[PDB]
Amino acid sequence: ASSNLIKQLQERGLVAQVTDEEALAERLAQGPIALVCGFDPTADSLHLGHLVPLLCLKRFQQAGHKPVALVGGATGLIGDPSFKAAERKLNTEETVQEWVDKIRKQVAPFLDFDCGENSAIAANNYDWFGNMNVLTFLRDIGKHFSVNQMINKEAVKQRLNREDQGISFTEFSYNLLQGYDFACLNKQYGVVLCIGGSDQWGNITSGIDLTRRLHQNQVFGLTVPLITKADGTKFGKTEGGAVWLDPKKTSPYKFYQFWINTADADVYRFLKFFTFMSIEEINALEEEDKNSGKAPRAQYVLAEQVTRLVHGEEGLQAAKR
Amino acid sequence: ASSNLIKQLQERGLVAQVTDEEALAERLAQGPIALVCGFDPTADSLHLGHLVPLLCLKRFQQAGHKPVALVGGATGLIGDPSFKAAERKLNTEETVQEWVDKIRKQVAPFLDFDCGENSAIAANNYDWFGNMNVLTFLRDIGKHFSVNQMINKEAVKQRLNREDQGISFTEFSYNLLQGYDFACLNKQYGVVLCIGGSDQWGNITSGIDLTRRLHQNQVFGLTVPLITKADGTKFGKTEGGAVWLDPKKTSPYKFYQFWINTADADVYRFLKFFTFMSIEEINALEEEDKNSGKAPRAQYVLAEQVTRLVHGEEGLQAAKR
Ligand SMILES: N[C@@H](Cc1ccc(O)cc1)C(=O)O
Ligand SMILES: N[C@@H](Cc1ccc(O)cc1)C(=O)O
Repeated sequence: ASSNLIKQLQERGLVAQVTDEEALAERLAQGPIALVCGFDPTADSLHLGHLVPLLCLKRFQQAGHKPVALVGGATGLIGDPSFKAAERKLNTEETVQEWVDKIRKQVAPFLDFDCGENSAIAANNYDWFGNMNVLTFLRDIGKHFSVNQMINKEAVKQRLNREDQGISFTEFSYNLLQGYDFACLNKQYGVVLCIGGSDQWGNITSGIDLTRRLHQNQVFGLTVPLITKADGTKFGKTEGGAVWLDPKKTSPYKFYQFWINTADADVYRFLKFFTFMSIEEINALEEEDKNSGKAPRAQYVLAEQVTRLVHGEEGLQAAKR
Repeated sequence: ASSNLIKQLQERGLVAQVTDEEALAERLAQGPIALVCGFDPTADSLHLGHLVPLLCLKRFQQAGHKPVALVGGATGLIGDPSFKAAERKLNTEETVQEWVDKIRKQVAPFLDFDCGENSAIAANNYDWFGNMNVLTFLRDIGKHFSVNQMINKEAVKQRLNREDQGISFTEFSYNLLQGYDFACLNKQYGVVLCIGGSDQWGNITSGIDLTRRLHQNQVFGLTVPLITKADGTKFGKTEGGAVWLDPKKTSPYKFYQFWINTADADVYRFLKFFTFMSIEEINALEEEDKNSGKAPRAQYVLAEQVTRLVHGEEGLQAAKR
């Protein structure tokens, strides 16, 4: 009884929030849809913080849907303030342009760009913002945004009720750029769903509302949960900084080691978030570790699964030498 | 004892607010400065609501300063929300472009464009916003604006504490456009003072702050009072709408009639706001009307003075036929 995709992702604990779940589930049953997940070039590589949303894009593709991997060539020149305590550093056009190509190439191996009509599409919002006049933006896009609504958006609320956290007009405008990305992708590729990290709810719903206002099309949003560790410490954060997906920044060996170090309380949940093993197999593995008087083998399984996903068979082998 | 320009305008009741009056008065004594007053093309003509600021630009020129008359080819495509209850209507590029030339030509006769180094300059902010990329605006200008500060700006405060008054991102951004106009004019023409209507304080101070942030130059602002009538009704507002400065919209005859109709309680104050008669002469005229047992002749004087200023000798003559 293949209940449905949203339900199956829910079992994995991968659905934080979703707009009109009933309507989305029916839409998904109608046929393959185009969906999008965006990634901003805040560095020359993505890191573990972007992995769950990325693999989730792959889960949709495996269910027959078409993933659009958007790299923020323009949004990365603005900076997303969503649930951020401080103003992000402004990078130069030259540097972000370079980071954009690096990230695009890093994302490609994760998706299938050669499987028929549901083949993946790489997008860059610099295509439409890169040369958009400011008056056009303020009028054609800005007229549809209520500042009253924008200021009580949870993602930036804390930055407004400050005494230690302010927000520039630059980052405050980010919500309109991402909102228009949704409308623009709906118009050109028929994208009707946008998924993203948990801090992306307000940016996504702005896109839903603007697509309705501009094109009169109903689209949807779904956010994945922010990954947490039972010990309350920050996931993907180590003494040496982030765990990068780039083998030249974080070696496959070090990556494999990061996963081996997973706590017992997190490992089964992590198997669900980061791998494609069935729920049935993960539960059986949990039971197996419970009844064996052996070291749990879940950490080894997780490390093996994610390392291969991220660095392929070659990376997995480099992890043992 | 030519005390000083700010003082003399104060005697006329023409100074609503001024930034660092002491510092401005000393700067004015140093020599002729370039100053600016802007006008947005919200119609194909200016009206009585723009007259006081316009003549004030002329008062500065007569004191030896250089007036820059800025017409908002770009700002008129956005709309100033300052102390406005509702969102302004968005006009098309074609229409505003046309209104811009009409207004520029209407303003010219009021200023001297042929008197040496203090000759007037006509400016249009469409020159710098017309083709400015949105990313450039948001980054190079937007980074210097605190949204926390923008939202408690008096000019838009009421639009935020609503239940009957909201504000679009479009009009909320207007403050940055006008603020940059000041910085841009300071950089190219050395403009160090901006004057404007009373509702312009926050737009002007944003320009002062941004000029400091961008060019590290100290500039000043001065607003003229919003004209009021003793009977509490709206000045420049009639049954037929606005009193236009365009003779084809409001005939010189009708214009002269508007002034003749001035109430006794307003006429002496209006002589100060709208004419170049000395304060001494206006006071003597008030005394004369007080002691004559004749109809006051102040209304006739006012009508004659302003009609000539706005429509010249030809207009004045057309007012008697
Ligand atoms: N704002 C998203 C990335 C993103 C960028 C542009 C988009 O259109 C969508 C998503 C993030 O910070 O993860
Ligand atoms: N905002 C002013 C007009 C103006 C426009 C642009 C400026 O740079 C300055 C002033 C008004 O509404 O009267």
